[PDB]
Amino acid sequence: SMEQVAMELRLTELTRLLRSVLDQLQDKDPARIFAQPVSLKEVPDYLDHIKHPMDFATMRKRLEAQGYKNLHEFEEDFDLIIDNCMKYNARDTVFYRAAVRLRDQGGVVLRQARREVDSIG
Ligand code: NA
Repeated sequence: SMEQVAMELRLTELTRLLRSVLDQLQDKDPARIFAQPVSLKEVPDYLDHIKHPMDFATMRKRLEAQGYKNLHEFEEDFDLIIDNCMKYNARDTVFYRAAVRLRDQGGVVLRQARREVDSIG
């Protein structure tokens, strides 16, 4: 149906916007602390601590399968990246501090992305 097609064109345009949002968010992580999943080989206890791991590569895989239906879903995953890190790592660490910075800087990007997703529909 043409209705189905038009919904698919909306999903695709959301996907394009979310890709640019994701690149912008990831530039706020020049150290690449959040680039890849935490390794269970190097933090073998990780999953006793953190129930839903997230990272930018996993977000990117989901994005390219057009797996985000809206901005809310994408933001939930970005938030898990931050929130996971701030629980596992202590306040005095380079990891926790990189999370705080990503959060603060990412908040600006997401503020306007929310207006672009509303605005362009
Ligand atoms: Na903690």
